[PDB]
Amino acid sequence: KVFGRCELAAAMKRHGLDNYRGYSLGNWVCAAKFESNFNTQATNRNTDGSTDYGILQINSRWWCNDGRTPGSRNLCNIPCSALLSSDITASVNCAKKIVSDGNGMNAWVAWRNRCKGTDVQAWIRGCRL
Ligand SMILES: [Cl-]
Ligand SMILES: [Cl-]
Ligand SMILES: [Cl-]
Ligand SMILES: [Cl-]
Ligand SMILES: [Cl-]
Ligand code: NA
Repeated sequence: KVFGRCELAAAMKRHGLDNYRGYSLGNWVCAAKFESNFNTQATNRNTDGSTDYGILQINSRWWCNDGRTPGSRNLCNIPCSALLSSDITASVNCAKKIVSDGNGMNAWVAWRNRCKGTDVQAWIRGCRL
């Protein structure tokens, strides 16, 4: 599923991401924009052989099982395919674990390089929330 901007903001809020770990909703929407262009089915292979999955590009090296990332962990206790569903619950719940892990939203490279410090409230502007 390819979400619209305000549609994703609403779903993230319903799933408890707004202000989670202190990160306002616009941070999460901006991260999803630059990680996946709001496409739940996005996948991208990393040089190390791991793969990123879903709207927040969560990596099989630590967070989910894809069966093809040797030596990796599965800390969200999910198949990586769960991160591709049109329902964002699994991606949100796993993101909550990631952002609690120590480095906050810096875990998302696109967030650090493209969202951090910017006017992230623009990503929720106009949305009925
Ligand atoms: Cl947009
Ligand atoms: Cl915001
Ligand atoms: Cl594996
Ligand atoms: Cl959803
Ligand atoms: Cl933080
Ligand atoms: Na894994």
